[PDB]
Amino acid sequence: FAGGTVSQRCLSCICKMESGCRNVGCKMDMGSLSCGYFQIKEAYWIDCGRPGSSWKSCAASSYCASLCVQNYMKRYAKWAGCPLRCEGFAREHNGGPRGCKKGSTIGYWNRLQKISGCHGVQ
Ligand SMILES: CC(=O)N[C@@H]1[C@@H](O)[C@H](O[C@@H]2O[C@H](CO)[C@@H](O[C@@H]3O[C@H](CO)[C@@H](O)[C@H](O)[C@H]3NC(C)=O)[C@H](O)[C@H]2NC(C)=O)[C@@H](CO)O[C@H]1O
Repeated sequence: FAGGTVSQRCLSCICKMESGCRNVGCKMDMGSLSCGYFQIKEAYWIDCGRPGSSWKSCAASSYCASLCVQNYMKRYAKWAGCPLRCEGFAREHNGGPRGCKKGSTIGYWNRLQKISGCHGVQ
């Protein structure tokens, strides 16, 4: 995956959690479409710098999508006061700018850790 502050192991786990790390296309999720490997929404894509040729094209690329995640965490993680490790990045990914502070994302983290090789992933 693209490099940055999020570890390759963490990205692999999030990728698996979101789509079994496959180009699964889009799904309507809580009001808007989530697409590709990391199930990135359009707002998330805009916030991570609009990488790739387009939102859906980027989302369908494991590299572009992961770069977006890297940029998103670089932009919001520390700002939101998140633990600068997968637990925080994963929660930010699922809940937004302050997702790591939302009780809502506690379940996401616990479910992600049930994935082979992802328990306590950093
Ligand atoms: C991987 C993914 O798509 N995760 C989804 C989250 O992104 C989404 O939370 C929402 O994230 C967007 C994008 O960061 C938030 O919009 C931004 O909010 C900031 C701060 O308030 C604002 O300055 C930006 O302009 C704005 N960006 C845009 C492009 O509109 C939005 O507030 C988040 N929504 C909530 C309710 O927290 C969550 C939504 O549940 O879904 C994940 O799947």
